[PDB]
Amino acid sequence: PPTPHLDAIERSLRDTSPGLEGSVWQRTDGNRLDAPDGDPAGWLLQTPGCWGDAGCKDRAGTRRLLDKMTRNIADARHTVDISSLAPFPNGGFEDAVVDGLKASVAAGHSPRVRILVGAAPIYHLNVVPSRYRDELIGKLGAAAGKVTLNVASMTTSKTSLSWNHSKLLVVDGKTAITGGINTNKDDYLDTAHPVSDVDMALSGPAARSAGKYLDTLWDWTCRNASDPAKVWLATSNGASCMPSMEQDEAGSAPAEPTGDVPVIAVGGLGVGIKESDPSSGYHPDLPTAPDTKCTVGLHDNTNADRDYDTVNPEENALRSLIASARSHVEISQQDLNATCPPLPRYDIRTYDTLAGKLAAGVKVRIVVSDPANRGAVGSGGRSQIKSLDEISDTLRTRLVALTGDNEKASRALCGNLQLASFRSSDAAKWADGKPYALHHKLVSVDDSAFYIGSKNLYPAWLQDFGYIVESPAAAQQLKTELLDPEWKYSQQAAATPAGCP
Repeated sequence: PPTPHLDAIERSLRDTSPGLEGSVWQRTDGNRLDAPDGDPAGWLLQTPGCWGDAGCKDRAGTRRLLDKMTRNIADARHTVDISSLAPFPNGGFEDAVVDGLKASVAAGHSPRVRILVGAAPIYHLNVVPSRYRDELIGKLGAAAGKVTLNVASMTTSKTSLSWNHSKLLVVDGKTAITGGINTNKDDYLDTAHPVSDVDMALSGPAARSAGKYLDTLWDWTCRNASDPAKVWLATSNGASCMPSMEQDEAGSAPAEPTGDVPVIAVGGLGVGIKESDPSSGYHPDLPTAPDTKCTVGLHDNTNADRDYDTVNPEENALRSLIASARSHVEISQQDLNATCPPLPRYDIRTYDTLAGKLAAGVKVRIVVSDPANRGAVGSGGRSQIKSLDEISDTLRTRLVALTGDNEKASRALCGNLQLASFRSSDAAKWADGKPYALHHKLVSVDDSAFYIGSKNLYPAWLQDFGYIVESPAAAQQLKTELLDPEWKYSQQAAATPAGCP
């Protein structure tokens, strides 16, 4: 089957990051979207799972996620690989890890386990790696002796604000769950106003790709444990750090196919792991038109650093994904814009790509977290804009840089853009009083190809990861289970840009 969208993205990645192919990004064939029996769209893991249910009393989506995480870990024979934003997995997420590992050990196995979290310089870790390890060992009981733990918290750049933001659970290098969902008790589980989020589950070669990505992070992490300012590390049973757990598990034989889905795994190394891809001949003309509303204090890695692109293929993968749209693009995000300063307000190439689509008559929908969501720098669901106008005005500006006419700009913008704040029911706010918050990092194109992962479209220089799938069948499921419902309710909070009927 043809894969025109993957092909274009692959061209972009091989131009940007040829040396990172097979570690930080990889295209594979023969994957399977991992859905349970009798639930074919079940590979798509939404939380809390309450479309058109303002009460959201049951939260079946959350229960399904935790259930699936537990089952995947229960099935482990050799390796369990977990990454997240700090804190270390707690509440029901930790229960899933403990229960799964206990089952694995009960089934005769001695799993190796890596648990990696990223921490901002201003973030204080309450439960540090040694204490988290001890806590797990306690919960594991007699099984602890059979489980090899590596637990670490990391920060790769203090000045360039870089640390792990990827959200992965990879088992035996053959199943993978990834997406926007942080294993954080207080965002999804113990709360009356749960954040809306999306993960996906797959099996096959692309799971190994995810594993190879975590090996790249742990190679750095293990080496830089020599600097406690950057890395805090704790192991159990006197075990060594395990930089290449996934490669050891992979061995020499190729990953076996589990289905027929083609996938590009793609991530990024942020700042402070690797300065550039030395084999890259990537040579872009980086944007000349600077944001007329803000100036970055920090060096702009998003908009003005060639080297950063070469070790962050995910940035260009998202841009080329959007650029591959021939009919329509849906963007579902926490934010399209970042708080500026210290970060650039937006990714210029992304916005220019979008403007290009609008001008060409390609339908563009952007749904973001309601600006009413003001949280601290670290929290999921918060908004980094005061009004949806900050998105449409920027598109208008870029449209004007493109068409040379503001009337031309208006016809493109007003005729082809849908722009709204996220809603999941007819209710505007939870019974909580608090507004609905969106944590998606999702892009879907032509109901054919889509990204689900941890990489936000708003500027951030973190280590992130995600999958891009090309499958009309799978994208149909995404449309039905997530995108059509999102718009059914969110259109009630749609924006009408300035200069539009």
